[PDB]
Amino acid sequence: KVFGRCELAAAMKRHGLDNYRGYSLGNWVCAAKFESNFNTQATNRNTDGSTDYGILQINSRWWCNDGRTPGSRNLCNIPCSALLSSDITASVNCAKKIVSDGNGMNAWVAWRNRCKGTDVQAWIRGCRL
Repeated sequence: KVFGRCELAAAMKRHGLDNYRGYSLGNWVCAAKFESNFNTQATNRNTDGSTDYGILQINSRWWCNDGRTPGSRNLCNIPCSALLSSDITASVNCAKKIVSDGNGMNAWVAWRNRCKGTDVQAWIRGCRL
């Protein structure tokens, strides 16, 4: 499924992600924007032998598992495919759990430099809610 700026802002609010542990929607949208562009289908691949599924992209080796990743640990205790549900609730639930290890979002390549050091308004400007 796909999530628009205000749709995602409303969903992120219903989930309690805005300012969650300080992570404002600007961080979430900026990250999701270049990562999957607010999409519950955009998947990515890693050479180590893993794959990432979920709107915010979640690797099936350290964050989740899909049952096909050639050797995966799974720290979210959740099935990767579920991160592609029509509701961000799946990924937000695992994200709200993963963002509590110690590294938080200091891993996602997009947020790491495109957001963790840029701006957090261009991803919310407009959805003033």
